[PDB]
Amino acid sequence: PQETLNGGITDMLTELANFEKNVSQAIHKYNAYRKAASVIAKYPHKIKSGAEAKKLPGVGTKIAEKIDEFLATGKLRKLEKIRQDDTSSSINFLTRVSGIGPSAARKFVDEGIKTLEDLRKNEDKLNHHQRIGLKYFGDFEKRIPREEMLQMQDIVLNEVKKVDSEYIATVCGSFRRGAESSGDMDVLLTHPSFTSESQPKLLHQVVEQLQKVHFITDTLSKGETKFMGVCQLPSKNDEKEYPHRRIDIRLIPKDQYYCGVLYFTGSDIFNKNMRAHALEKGFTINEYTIRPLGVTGVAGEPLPVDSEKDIFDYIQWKYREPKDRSE
DNA sequence: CCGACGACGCATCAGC
DNA sequence: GCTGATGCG
DNA sequence: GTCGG
Ligand code: NA
Ligand code: NA
Repeated sequence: PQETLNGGITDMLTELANFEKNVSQAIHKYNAYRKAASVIAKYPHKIKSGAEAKKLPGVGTKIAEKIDEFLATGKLRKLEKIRQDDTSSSINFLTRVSGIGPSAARKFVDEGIKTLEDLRKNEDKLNHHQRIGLKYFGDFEKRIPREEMLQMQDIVLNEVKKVDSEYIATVCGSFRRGAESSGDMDVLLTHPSFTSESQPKLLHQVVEQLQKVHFITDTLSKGETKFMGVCQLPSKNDEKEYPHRRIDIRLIPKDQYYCGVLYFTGSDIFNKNMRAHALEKGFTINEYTIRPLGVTGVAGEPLPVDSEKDIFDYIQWKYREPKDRSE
């Protein structure tokens, strides 16, 4: 549905969501508003009243009332007020820095630190993650065109294979589903020597190599199984440099790899459905394993999984291409 | 009425 | 110093 | 804030 249909309503609900998360620290209200915004955004009719919207799942009495106020007046008094509230709008803004969450944003604003300029003047008050989030503030808010994601994938797969040709690497997320753009890069990594029953350095050796070839530029966090950092494609001598991009790399045991690839490929709606179907078939699926459920509901040992298809076969579902996992 | 609403890796804090 | 809690994503 | 046991 065109954004002109209910974009006013959905924009209002998304703004209310952000204030719940970042200012009121009410995460379940943030998700309530997002859920409302999503079901309205997919509604293929320009809404005429709150009662109409309340028929939708996730829209209740309070949001119906707000929609009535918005349709009648073109705005929402409470949103107008918080928008111009210097403290609340500054707290909400600062959480756009990666590493600054609601608690840090509140603490900063409490001591007069309200803008990117104020953060730049107060480096010693920022931790390592927050300094990187500030350094790449604008780059991190840009989307990644699919052509750049392919070039990024070219580098990851080549360097991974270079370290050890027995590594297996898969770039998941919307990109694997075919998306024309991405917000970041999610790489899932495994190695036949790493199973749930049985090296460190498996992840470090890959991160190191990507740093040696100057693809990974910064690290946000790094442990034995999860890396979160920054990468950047090489710029042709003489062309504008590519923005810096967020990349995550996860090391997963081989016997849990394809469960992980399935989960992190998504979509979220699709996983909810598959997990719903799996239950009504006698199986429980999480990001790690698929396990059978006994007649009293006791989950048994995880079942062998050697491919994505294996998971579909267990639950009597035809294999769906990532391209067809929108829901 | 009133609890669920995602679990978890990593960085860093709070407490001992 | 070690252990658990909290923040963040 | 919404849903539902
Ligand atoms: Na409803
Ligand atoms: Na943030």
